[PDB]
Amino acid sequence: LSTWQTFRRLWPTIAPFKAGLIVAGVALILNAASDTFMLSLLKPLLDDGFGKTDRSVLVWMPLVVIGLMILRGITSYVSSYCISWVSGKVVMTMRRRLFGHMMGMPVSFFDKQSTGTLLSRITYDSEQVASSSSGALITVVREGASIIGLFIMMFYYSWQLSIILIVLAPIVSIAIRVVSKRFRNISKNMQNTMGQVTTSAEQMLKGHKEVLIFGGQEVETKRFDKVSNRMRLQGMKMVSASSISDPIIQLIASLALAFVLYAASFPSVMDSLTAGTITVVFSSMIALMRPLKSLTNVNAQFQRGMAACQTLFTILDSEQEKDEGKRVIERATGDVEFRNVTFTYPGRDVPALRNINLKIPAGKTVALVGRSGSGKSTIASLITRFYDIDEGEILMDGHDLREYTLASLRNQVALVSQNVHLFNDTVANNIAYARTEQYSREQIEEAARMAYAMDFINKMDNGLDTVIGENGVLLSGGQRQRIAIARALLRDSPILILDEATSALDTESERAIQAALDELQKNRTSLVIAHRLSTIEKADEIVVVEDGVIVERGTHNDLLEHRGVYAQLHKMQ
Amino acid sequence: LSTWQTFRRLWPTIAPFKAGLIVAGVALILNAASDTFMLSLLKPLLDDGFGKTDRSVLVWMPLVVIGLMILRGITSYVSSYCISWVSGKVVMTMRRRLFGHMMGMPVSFFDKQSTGTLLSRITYDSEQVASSSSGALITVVREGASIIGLFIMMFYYSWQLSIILIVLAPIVSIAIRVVSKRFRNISKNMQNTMGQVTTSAEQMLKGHKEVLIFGGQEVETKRFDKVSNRMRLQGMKMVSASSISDPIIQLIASLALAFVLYAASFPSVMDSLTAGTITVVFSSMIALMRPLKSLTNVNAQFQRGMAACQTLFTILDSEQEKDEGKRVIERATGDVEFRNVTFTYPGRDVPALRNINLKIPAGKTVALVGRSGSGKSTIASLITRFYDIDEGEILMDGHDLREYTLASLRNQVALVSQNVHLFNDTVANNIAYARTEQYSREQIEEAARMAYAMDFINKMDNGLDTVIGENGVLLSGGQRQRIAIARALLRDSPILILDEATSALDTESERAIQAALDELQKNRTSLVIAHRLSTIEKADEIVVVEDGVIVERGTHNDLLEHRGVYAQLHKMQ
Repeated sequence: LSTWQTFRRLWPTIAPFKAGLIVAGVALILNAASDTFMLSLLKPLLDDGFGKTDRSVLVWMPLVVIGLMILRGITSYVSSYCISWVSGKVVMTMRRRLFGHMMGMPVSFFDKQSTGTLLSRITYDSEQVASSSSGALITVVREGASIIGLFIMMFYYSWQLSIILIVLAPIVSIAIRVVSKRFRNISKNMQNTMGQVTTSAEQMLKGHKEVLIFGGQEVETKRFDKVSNRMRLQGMKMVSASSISDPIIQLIASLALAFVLYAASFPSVMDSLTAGTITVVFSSMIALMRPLKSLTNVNAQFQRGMAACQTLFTILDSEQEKDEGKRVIERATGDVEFRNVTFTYPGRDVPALRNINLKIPAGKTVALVGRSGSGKSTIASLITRFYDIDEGEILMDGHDLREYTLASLRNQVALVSQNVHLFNDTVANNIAYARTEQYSREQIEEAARMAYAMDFINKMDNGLDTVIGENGVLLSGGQRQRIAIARALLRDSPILILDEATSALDTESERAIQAALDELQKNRTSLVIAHRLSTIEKADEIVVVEDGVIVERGTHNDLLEHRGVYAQLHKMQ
Repeated sequence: LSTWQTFRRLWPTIAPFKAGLIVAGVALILNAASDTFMLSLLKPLLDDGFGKTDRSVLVWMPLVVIGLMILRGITSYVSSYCISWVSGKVVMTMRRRLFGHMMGMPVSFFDKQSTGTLLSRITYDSEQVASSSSGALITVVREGASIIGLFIMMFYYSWQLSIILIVLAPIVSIAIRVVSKRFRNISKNMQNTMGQVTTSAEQMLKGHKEVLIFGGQEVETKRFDKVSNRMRLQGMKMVSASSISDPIIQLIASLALAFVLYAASFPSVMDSLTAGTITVVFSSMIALMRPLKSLTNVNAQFQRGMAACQTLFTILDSEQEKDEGKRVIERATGDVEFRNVTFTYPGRDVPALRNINLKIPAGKTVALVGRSGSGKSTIASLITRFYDIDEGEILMDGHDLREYTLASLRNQVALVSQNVHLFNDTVANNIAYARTEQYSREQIEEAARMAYAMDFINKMDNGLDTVIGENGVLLSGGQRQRIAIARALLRDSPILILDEATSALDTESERAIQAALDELQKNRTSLVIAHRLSTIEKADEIVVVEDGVIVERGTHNDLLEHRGVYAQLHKMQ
């Protein structure tokens, strides 16, 4: 199939490191030739060694054995290390490409499955692919070289008994196969019948409810007696089938061996045959069995690994973010407006946003009121263009976002929330993340102090250079709120979205973040996903979206006079 | 431990068939002696055979091989068949005892575990126990006899190189173990560190939502670059560790072999050493490895099987139905009375029935109305005594049922419902089930005809002798209603419990079952779990039980005048 073409597809990666593969191949060939020579070592030990007197063969053969193990160990280590080096480099390159492509695919991808299996894809799948390919190569080369060496050793050493074996070993195998298959079929038949009787016993048990109420407990025992007798008979037949199977293979193999001996008995091949020369020949037919099985399984292993590589490449090539816009926006000082916006969340046939009309005035803040799942976060998601709207237009400065570059637009929006991501880095490199080459330490410290986020930083191990993260020094919810506020204030994002916390923190923590938000952070065009009524009451406009449709719009007092859904919810609050 | 005492507890079962075990043991010993002799066959083949000329050794040795393998096949078949016979008989006896005890446990037990796992207990567990014990015996005897034979062969054949081996081999095994363990420890350490770096990558993936909105996608790539480099280095170290463990083991074994050869080199043991006598000695140390591993695994396999036997015996001995009553009731012609009856269904903390009071007049029927889960079937269950009441008294003829024998009491109750159990037997042996020695065929046919259940019986293959069941000729719901009605009418049970169907069948089937029920069946003290308002309207008393309490008592018209819950349900119906 095309599984062997997967090697050609991977070749542009493995080929640059060909030396690390040539060394491994040479080492494996040397290993095979160090094992074949060991097998050939037997004949001098018997014919010219142990026989007659110890004519220095017995004092020199162990030295050869020791040297040959030294060679085998060295070559095995060299081959394994080189194979590991090339596999590690291939895995590293493939992981790099996969990740670089992976952090450019639309958020939707990461919603289809959780991040847990993505780490599996980028960690275990590449290791599996490289391990399977390396195993295929290290098996084919080594076992093929060993088989060739063993066959050469056979033919050189009294080929008369070798040419027989190669014409006799297969046919016996075929015969063996036949017998096994036949008897296997018999077993299958019995299994089917067994199932029936088993079901009968099961029915018996379900009769309990109806055997106690009548005068049972005796006829039931007799019927189970019959069923158990039948079960025992069937088990006996199965065991008899297996135990008449096995000795047939044994006898066929031993008959083959007897025929080999009888053929060697004739006075035509004995002349080139001695006591020691056989011990290398028959031992070859003993050591040859395993390489053949490895060669048979090498194709299955290769196919499995390289078919995993199929999905690993399928993830590698796909569609990415449609950054088909071309205009570049700096310092958005216009109006964010929703006009007949209809959107269906991926995975949800029922639309989540329907003809949503919403204007966010410049310099003013709006509070978006609604229940959980009402669609009051999908609006922000569309603002950041994590999902493209199905119908309508959303515009800032007067132009729809699908005609804007994704880098420029997203640089205009900064979100602060209770669930913010902290990269494993210094606190300063997290305040000015991705823009550390544009802002100085003084600006970072100014932002941190102005966002009321210095007291918890000046008390750290290294202050603003502490390595922070979730796999390191872990910060509290208020602390990460403050750090995100410092980041957003430093970046000076014209577009602001806010997800207010659903729970109140400590008095010191709440006092600070509240001061930051109100006095310092919120001075721009803000869209607040409000949860506290105090925040709602201090907003220039209130919008109450309801499961896809906004019901009422206005100020807090105006909506209270309206006596709508907002008034009822505020009464609840 | 006591796992070896499990054999003593099972001995009263296996011991009666000792001959089937003695034959198996003798056959296994003969198999071991046919393998040891086959190994000892090598020396004449090399020394006195293949060497010099073929002095009739080469034409007689294959005959010995053929005869020995014929003996091996015969003895293997005999041993396996005898072991299978004794195992099958033990399994049959244990299954019989288990089932006979199992049909005596109160319904409760059968509610704790579904009927699926009970069939597993009575089918697969006993086979597992017998298979494990038989494997333990067939391994210990055979492999121990083989080991003894091989050691005798070693000591007889040039003991000088045998006494060495049984000294060097063990110490080499210890040394090998040491090395492996040490390097294994190293691997473990790396794994821990590996985990950390893996989590880092996973963290980075979860940063997707926070990297697109800022000017990332570059520093992220650099961080993954560093992480991937560290991952590759750690994988390299792991492979290096494993690839430095294999060669050392190999080298240690080869050094042991070289020391053996050097020791044999000295002119003190060579005199008894010949070319052919050595192949038999070293081949023994090759064939001896597998029996040792089998002996090591014997105890583990035995413990596993005989610990499964522990739970199989735990089920065998337990509590049964409390048939502590001694008085016998015939033809119950009194009243069924519930007085302050409070009962908690097993597995439910909240009580199922609470101070339930109820009178079932002699010769009259009562319709007990309620919703699903209201406890409208637990009352019938208590009447049948599938469960014992926690407090209160339920009595027929004037005496509580815990003062009555369970056989006599349950002969006074016959339940007809839509879900009735049909045993795999003749239709007549189901009409007069468990009482086929008391009623003739004429009575069975009379009951079947009188219950309007003959038209569907006269049209079967053999009429009233058809083998019916759910694993055979399957009957319809109305047909099984009719067959249960015929059974109850034949038994002439004074007390009736009727569970009316929740759905209407065909017009012919409904007409027959309804006629049977009303005209013929219901002429006794009846407790009806009514579902249709028509059946309720022709009842002498209506009871509405819900949530362990009775809403109202009275007749249909009286309850309608009461304007209670029954009136509302009748309006609903």
